[PDB]
Amino acid sequence: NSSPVNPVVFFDVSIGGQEVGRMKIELFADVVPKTAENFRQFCTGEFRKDGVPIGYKGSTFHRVIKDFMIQGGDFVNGDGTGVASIYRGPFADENFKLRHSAPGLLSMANSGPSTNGCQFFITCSKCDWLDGKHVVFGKIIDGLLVMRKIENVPTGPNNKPKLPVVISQCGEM
Repeated sequence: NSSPVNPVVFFDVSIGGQEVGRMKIELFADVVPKTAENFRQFCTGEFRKDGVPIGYKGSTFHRVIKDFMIQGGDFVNGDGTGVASIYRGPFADENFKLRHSAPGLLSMANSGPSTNGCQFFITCSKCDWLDGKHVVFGKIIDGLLVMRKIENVPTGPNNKPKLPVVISQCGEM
């Protein structure tokens, strides 16, 4: 009841060059602080690597699979192969205390144990087969409808949206 509130960040989403609303995301600093902090810093747009700002502003959701998940966060290569973190390079899986038990959760994408970077996915549905494999670190607390809007975008090969689904702007609440 008197516990400090988790940090909250926002994503202003654009689909096909048209703004479609804001998603407010709570980051679980009280469960996975290191993972939450990595994400928070990339939302500010003020975090710098070698003097150059890196973050989610302008990044794409390169893969949208309705009834499953939406992946994005690759501000490095913009195609799902990019890796970066505030710790420089891939970082360890903090813990798997939280499960992919509902739609709207934020979880870290990876390419195996302890390969977390900047990429993440938002669950469109529960997906327990990812439990213990991906670190859950946040969830949409306002504007879940925007996630549903993204979910319905027409996709092409490998479920890449046919229209740009971008993080037009982001930052902290």
